Amino acid sequence: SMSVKKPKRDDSKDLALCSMILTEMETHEDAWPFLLPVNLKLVPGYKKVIKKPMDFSTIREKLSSGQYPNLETFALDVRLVFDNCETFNEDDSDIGRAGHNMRKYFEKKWTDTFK
Repeated sequence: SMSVKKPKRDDSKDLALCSMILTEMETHEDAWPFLLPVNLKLVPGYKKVIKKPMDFSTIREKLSSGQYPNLETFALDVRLVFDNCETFNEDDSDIGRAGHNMRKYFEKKWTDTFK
């Protein structure tokens, strides 16, 4: 509360560390469904169904331009990519499997880096 704070965590490396996680996600062999925004002109249903599209290139641009105020907002966008994937793609499909794989990959890096 006012004048009552937990000891100050060092957040000075967070930006660099999120960048490194994102590079690792970008270079994973199963990243291909997520590298670029879904083409809303060429994929029927996507625009109407997926209310907040997100992809790795969009996260990179937001990260590089100071649009994440803290590491929780960064994690929310990464998770959005995989939540969108699950909404639109059957679990038993190459893309559906890719999204589960990538979500696991991310969550381990996230825990190991920050928990």
